[PDB]
Amino acid sequence: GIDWSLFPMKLYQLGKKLFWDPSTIDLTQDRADWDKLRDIDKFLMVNVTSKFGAGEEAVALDLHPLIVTLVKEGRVEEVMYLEQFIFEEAKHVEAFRRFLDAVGVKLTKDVSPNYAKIFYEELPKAMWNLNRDPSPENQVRAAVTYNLVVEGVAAEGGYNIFKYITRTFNIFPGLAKMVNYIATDESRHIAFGTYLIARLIKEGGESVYKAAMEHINYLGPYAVGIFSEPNVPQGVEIPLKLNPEVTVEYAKKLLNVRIQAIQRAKELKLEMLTPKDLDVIESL
Amino acid sequence: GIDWSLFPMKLYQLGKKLFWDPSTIDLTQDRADWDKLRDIDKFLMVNVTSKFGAGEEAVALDLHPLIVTLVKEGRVEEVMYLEQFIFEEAKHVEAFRRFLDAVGVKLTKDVSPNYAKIFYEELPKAMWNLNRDPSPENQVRAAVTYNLVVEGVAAEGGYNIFKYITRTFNIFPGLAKMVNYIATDESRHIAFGTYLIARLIKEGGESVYKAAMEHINYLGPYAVGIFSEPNVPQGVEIPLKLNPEVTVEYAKKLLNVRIQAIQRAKELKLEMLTPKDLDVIESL
Ligand SMILES: [Fe+3]
Ligand SMILES: [Fe+3]
Ligand SMILES: [Mn+3]
Ligand SMILES: [Mn+3]
Repeated sequence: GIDWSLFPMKLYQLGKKLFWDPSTIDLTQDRADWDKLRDIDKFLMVNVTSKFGAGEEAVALDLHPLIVTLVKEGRVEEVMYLEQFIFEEAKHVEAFRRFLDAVGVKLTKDVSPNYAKIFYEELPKAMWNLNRDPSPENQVRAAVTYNLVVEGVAAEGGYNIFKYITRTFNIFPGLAKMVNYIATDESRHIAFGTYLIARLIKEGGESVYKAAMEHINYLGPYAVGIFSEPNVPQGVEIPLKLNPEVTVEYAKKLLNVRIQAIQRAKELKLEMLTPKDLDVIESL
Repeated sequence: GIDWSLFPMKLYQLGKKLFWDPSTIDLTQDRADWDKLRDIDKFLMVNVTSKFGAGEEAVALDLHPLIVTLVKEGRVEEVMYLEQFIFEEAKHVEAFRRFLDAVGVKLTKDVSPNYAKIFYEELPKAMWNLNRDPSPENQVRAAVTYNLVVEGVAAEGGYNIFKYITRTFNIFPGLAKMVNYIATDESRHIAFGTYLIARLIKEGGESVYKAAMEHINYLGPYAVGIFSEPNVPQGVEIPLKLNPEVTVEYAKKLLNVRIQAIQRAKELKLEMLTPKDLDVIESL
């Protein structure tokens, strides 16, 4: 009794068409490119990649209450997509772990408080609050946290950091290929979160809409502050010629795009919804 | 810092080589074959397939505490394989759900007490006891339950039921293809459970070995009784010419094979371990 015309199933079949595996990606050149990086460049690299490895793992693990919530409500279509969502997240964890393994590399809170606030406090709190009370308001706060904030701002802003480094120095071709594939999966993740927040709001009314706008405003400063957390004492040089103002500015603009996506979710036609309507990448 | 020579990573790369997706399997003939079944045959079919759909979903969901336990212990290799394990389980849920959807079909406890004892009481109890106390004894009881019992006896005995029906009546070619692929994944699931029980016993001593033997003996009668639970009042005819004694006898023998696998796990060389040493299917 599956409705294949539902929007989650559209993204579900898309995730199957655009399937990839990080074990088929050669990291030989990436290992050679590791020697091209100075110590302050390697620190910046480990900083971001480990926050990706740990963040994607936090999402893959902390998303268990939402899936249990939806299966108790008998929403088989949305449960089937979250099962694809979770595996893709763990697939992203493998991708970053294979890169760290290839370069020979074997979360402080004290130097990264914004990152810890999101992934170690606010993400597990919003998710495991569903075990306490799976209300529509807690479900929209969960969706806002892991999807629009963790992925829509933190992950997407991280992608911008990787793309700048790979094109500026012509390094890490395997990682650049990984980020493209990861950003493709994440495109469907944002669309499902937009749809999910749309369904909760259209079924729960103004009470659900307020909870989404209050939660994303509350998380906003921490999500943007994630990109103001380089390594330790800075030093004289900026690693890998990054522009700190543009990195932070991009996240702020991402945050506003996610805020406006909640405002547009009130009046959104869910039945005629297609991935192209949510600007979803439909080709690898 | 991944050890690719470890036994979990061997099965991990095997799961990637032997990857399959149930959406590429044609069920057109299966829908036509549904009309070949009498009402008592359709009931038997829905009986087993829904217990598979619900059982595989119970395993995919209730396995969250074990993965959280292993990541807190820093066992990255075993966590990476459980991530493949969980997705394959949800992939099995999709396979059975696509078959039920193709045949147009849209767990009673009262008529299936043995099935409910395993999947609705003993499986969630052994798994969520890790959240209470992730001791080595609780970890081996968890492994015995979901792996050696749920998969080694219940799932494997279910496969025997499907294979008999498909070859006796020459029906359901899509389902027969699915069961072959599912039984291939499950081959690696049993090997990892054997390895995991072996590591816990060799690191925990006699206390862990006793917990594994006490738990599988306690679950044994319920696992075998699962195959003594046809539909409702039986009637005059046996559905699909099944032999009830041979179906039950096969499960009993499966149970003893799993018991002897725990006894052999005490003296098992884990470093030289290969999939062929655990009789793992290595080709599709
Ligand atoms: Fe994502
Ligand atoms: Fe299995
Ligand atoms: Mn991801
Ligand atoms: Mn399975």
